[PDB]
Amino acid sequence: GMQKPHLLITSAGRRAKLVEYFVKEFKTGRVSTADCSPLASALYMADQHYIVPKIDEVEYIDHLLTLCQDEGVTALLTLIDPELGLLAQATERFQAIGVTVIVSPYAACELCFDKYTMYEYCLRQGIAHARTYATMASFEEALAAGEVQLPVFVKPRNGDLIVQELLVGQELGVDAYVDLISGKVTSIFIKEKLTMRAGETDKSRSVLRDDVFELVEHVLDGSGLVGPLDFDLFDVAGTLYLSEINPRFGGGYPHAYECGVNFPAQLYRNLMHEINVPQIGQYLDDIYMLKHDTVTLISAAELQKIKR
Amino acid sequence: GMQKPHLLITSAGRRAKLVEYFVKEFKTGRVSTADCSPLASALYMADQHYIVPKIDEVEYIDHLLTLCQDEGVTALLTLIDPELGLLAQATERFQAIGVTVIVSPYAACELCFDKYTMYEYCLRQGIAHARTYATMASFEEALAAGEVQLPVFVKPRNGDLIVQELLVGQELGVDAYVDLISGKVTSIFIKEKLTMRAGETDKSRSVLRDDVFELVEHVLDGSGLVGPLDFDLFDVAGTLYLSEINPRFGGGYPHAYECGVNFPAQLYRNLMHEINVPQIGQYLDDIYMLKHDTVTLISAAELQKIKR
Repeated sequence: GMQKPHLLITSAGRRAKLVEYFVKEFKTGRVSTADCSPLASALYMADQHYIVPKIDEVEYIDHLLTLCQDEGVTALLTLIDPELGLLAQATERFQAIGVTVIVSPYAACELCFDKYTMYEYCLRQGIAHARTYATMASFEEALAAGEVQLPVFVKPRNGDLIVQELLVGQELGVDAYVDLISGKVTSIFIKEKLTMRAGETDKSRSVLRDDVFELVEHVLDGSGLVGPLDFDLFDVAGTLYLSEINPRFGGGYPHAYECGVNFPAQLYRNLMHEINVPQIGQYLDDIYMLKHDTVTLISAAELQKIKR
Repeated sequence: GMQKPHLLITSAGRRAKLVEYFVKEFKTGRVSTADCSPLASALYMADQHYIVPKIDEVEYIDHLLTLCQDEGVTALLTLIDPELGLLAQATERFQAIGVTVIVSPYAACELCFDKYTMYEYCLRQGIAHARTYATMASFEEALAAGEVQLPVFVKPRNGDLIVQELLVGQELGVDAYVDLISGKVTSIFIKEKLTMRAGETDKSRSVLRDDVFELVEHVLDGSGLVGPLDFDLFDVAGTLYLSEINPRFGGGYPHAYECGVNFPAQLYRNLMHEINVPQIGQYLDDIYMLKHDTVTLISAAELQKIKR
C-alpha cells in the first residue's frame, strides 16, 4: 500500500536477529521471509514465511515473481552473496510486476563476487589488496621473484580457485549503508573482528578511524553500490588492505544496530520515500559485541503448515 | 545459607542460554559465573561474574578455593570436559571449605575423557563402538585383515591421537540427569543431530526411542556418573553405537530444557536436599530445535569492572 511496504527477505537462513530488527523497524506494512529449507531459523522471526526453490534452480526467479504478486510484496532483499547478481539481473522482471529489488547494479555485484575482478579493480583504483593469482604459473613466477612468501591462502574464486598473499593483521568488518534515493553514504560502522565462529564475526570491538571512513567513502564514491553493504578490511602495520566488498548485510551487522547505526530503519524510510541524512561516525567506540546462541522450537506439524 | 545455595558455574564461556536457565531455576540463593576471559558471553548472564586463571595454570584450584570462600559459594559446576577431572581430583579440598563440587567421580571422568579407555570400557561391557586404534601398527593390521575400511576419522585421544572406524548413520545427542542424592537416572532427552555448527548441535529433532533409553539406563546403572550428562550416539542401520560420554551438559541441552526436561531445576532441588522423581520419556517427540545468534553488548569500561 501507499503507506505500507511489504519487504520480502529471501535466503533468510540463520539471520534471525537481522529479521527481528526489520520486523521492529517496519512501523507500517510488513516484513516477510523466504528460504529453501523449513529449518532456516530466520523464517520464524516474521509473521509470513515461505519455502522457495534453491537459488541455483532454473525456476527460482519465476517462483519469486509469482510469490511477490500473490503476497503483495512491494520490495525484495537477499541476505546471501550468490543471490545478489541473480536478483540484480532480474530487476526489470520485478519492476514489470511493481516490485523494487534492493540490490546494487549487476556489474557491481559481479565485480565484487569474483575475487580476481575485485583484485583487478583495486589495482586500477590504487586500493591496497593482497597479491592474488588466477593461474598456477603466475603464482610460481611471483614466488620465484620473491613477490609472495611460503605461507598462503587458497580460496575459491567466487564469494576455479585463487591463491593469495597471507595478510597478517587486525581484521576489520565495516557495515555501510548507501541511501537508495540520494545515492550518498549515510552510515559506516567499523568493528575489529576479535574472534570468528563458523566463518562469521562472533566477537568484535567498535572503533572510530578516519582512515577507514575515508577509504570506504572513496571506494563507494561513484561505485553505484546501494543499500546495506559489508566491507572486509585488514590493518597490516598501519596500512588498510581491502579484502572483500559484499553488497549485502555483514554477519556482524547486529554490532552496528545495537550501537545505534540502524540500516533497517533507514531502509524502511527509503521505502517510505524519505532520504536519510548522513551521520557518519556518530556512535561510540570501545563497545564490544559478544554473540551467543538462543533457540526457537517448532513442532513438525507447525513446520508442515508451510513447505509449499 | 540454609535455604540459599550459591552455585558457581566455571568455564561458562559461550553457554549463555544455559546460565540463563540456571538463573531462572535458582528460586532462592544465587548463580554466579567464572571464566579466564572477560569476552565469555555467559559471564554476563549472572549478576556476579569473575575472571579466574586458565584451567591448565598451576594455581587454578587454589584460586577457585579462595574465590569460593570470599564469595560464599556453596556449590561448583564446570561446563567443559578438561575441567571435570581437575575438579573431581580436588573435591576433598572443596569439601574442606564446605563446597560441593557437582562432578562425577574422578576415575569415571578420566575413563570418559580418554577415547581409548572409553573404547576399552565398551568392549568389556558389550556396548557397540567404532573400532579404535591407539597405535599405528594395530590400525595397519586391522586394514590388512579387512576389519576397517579406507575412509577414517583421526581424532585427538583426549576429549597422542587415535584412528577409528568412520561411522555413517544418524547421530543422536542424549541429555541425561542422574539425581545427586538418590543416584538414579531421572531424565533422558534424545534428539537427532540434524546440522552441526562450530562443533555443536545447531539443529535437532526430539525423538522417543526405547532402545536409546534402555542403552543409556544400562550404561548409567552402576557407573557412578552423577548430575548433568551428555551421551553421543550413532544409529547405524538400526544398531546403536556409543561414540562419547561427556560428564557435563551437552551443547544441545537447550532442546531438552525447552521440551520440559529441566536439569537446572533438578540441580537446584538437589542442592535444596530434595530427591527428583524419575520421569523418563515424558516429553514430546518431533519437536525441532533451531539455534540462532543473539547479542550482548558491553563497553570496555564495564568489561574493566572485573578483570580481577
